[PDB]
Amino acid sequence: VRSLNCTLRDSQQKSLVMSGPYELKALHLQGQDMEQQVVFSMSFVQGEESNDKIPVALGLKEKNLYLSAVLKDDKPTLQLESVDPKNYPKKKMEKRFVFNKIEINNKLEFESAQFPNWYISTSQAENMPVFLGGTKGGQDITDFTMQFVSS
Repeated sequence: VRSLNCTLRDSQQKSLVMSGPYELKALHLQGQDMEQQVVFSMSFVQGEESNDKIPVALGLKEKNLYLSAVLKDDKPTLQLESVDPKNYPKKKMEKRFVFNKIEINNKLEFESAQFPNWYISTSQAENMPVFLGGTKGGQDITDFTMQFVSS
């Protein structure tokens, strides 16, 4: 399946890092300290495609860990999910693992295919978790830049 290596940064130049085994945190990084930032493998999976909307999966580079969208207390929730490392990645990923990547003026948004109008969001503050957020509108950050890495 076609994959790209990549880092994400939020519109405020917060970089993404592993908090626990299973959380991402967003934080202002610079210097050699930038080593500490998470590389994704972004996969081009089967789904609903327009010029503006591309379905992707987001895995970590050489881990069998994928971002999925899951119901946790009657709320859409973002987790890191362990997968069978022999079976993944796929062209037909399961719907929880699928994001619609939206280009909206040199910025990206990641909408969950599974919960419409839920987006990968970060906090305004340091050192808080990446979450699934349902409100675009000037409080949590929903847009990102993407950098390619020479993988």
